[PDB]
Amino acid sequence: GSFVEMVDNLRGKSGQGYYVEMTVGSPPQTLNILVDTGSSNFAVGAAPHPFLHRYYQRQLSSTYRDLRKGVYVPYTQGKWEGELGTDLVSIPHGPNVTVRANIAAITESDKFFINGSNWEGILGLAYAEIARPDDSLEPFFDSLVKQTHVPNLFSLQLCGAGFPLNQSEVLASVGGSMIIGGIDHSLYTGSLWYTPIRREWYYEVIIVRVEINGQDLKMDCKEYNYDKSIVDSGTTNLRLPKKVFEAAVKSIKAASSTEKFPDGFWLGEQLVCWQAGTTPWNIFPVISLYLMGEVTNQSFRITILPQQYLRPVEDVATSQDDCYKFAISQSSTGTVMGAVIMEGFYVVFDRARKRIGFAVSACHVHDEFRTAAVEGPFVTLDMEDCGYNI
Ligand SMILES: CC1(C)NC(=N)N(Cc2cccc(Cl)c2)C1=O
Repeated sequence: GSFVEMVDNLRGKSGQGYYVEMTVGSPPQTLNILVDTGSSNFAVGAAPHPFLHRYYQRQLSSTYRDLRKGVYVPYTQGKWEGELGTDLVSIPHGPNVTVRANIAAITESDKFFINGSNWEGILGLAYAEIARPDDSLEPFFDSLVKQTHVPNLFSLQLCGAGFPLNQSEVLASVGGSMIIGGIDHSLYTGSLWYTPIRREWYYEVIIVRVEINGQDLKMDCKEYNYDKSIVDSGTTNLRLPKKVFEAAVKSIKAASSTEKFPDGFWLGEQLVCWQAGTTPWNIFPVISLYLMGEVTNQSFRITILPQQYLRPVEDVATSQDDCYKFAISQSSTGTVMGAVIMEGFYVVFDRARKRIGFAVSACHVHDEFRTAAVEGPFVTLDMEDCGYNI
């Protein structure tokens, strides 16, 4: 581990997001910022909100610059409106550099800020092609690389605790590491395997095969990437295209058939509980996603355990039972490898080589009989046909 200053700089959890501390303005104003590889805007609360105990105050920053331009960002359940400007930004537990970057000051929001999440802004780490209002608004990481010597690369280790964290425990618990400009070898075990970034906008990848406990899902590989497959720390669940979700849930139900679970559980809406310490991890199958490799006709696989796709949640009775929610959901926007999947691996976003690396996380939750895995190489043909074209 050569980046000790950035190791353990993250806090949070899959359900509410993982955040890193940042400072904006002069004198520096400290704010907790959600790490999101599924968006490209640096946006911070800039006006009083019932869920924010602090926000960016532009009138107190001598280095604030007004861009005189508004920005509207509508989501499926969320929405935030802001005013564009620039200011000096720093990451205390990151590279020792200060950069002038675009900042969307959020003045209006609907279902954006989460109560008790402890974050007041969002750091979009994806490419400018999806930046709002348009690709002319340079993303924070692009500004950082253009203004300093920081290598064009960042790596994320998101650490799920494996059990529910109460409001006090989640504030004192290390949620992971965001290494800016490098790779820290103490955050993973085994080898790093790289899959090509298919196109620079979202961090898009290509899945070429899916297995449930070693059993091939047998679907046309184009269905796994319809209409795209992305790595997104801003999304909690592993999201799969409707047809893939239906085939996967049917296979997972069949592998776990010794126990019957209510439809509400598979819909990811209701929790299931077991007497303390008796969660039957062994009846749930491991899930393997094969990704296109960097060598022609070569692929590799990442394997996650139910300890990754079953999300720990506190029982509505706060009892001593260990309870979880099924963290796999259907998508109408393609495959999304959310935080519950990223929690099993150390993920390297090598923007300089247009590739994403995967390695077993040193902090992934497992039991004494099974471990998450990243294995290769596998002979795979025509993987270029697995990609979806509108
Ligand atoms: C592409 C998709 C679904 N993934 C995201 N991380 N975001 C950004 C986002 C939206 C709503 C809430 C959050 Cl925390 C992040 C998106 O809109």
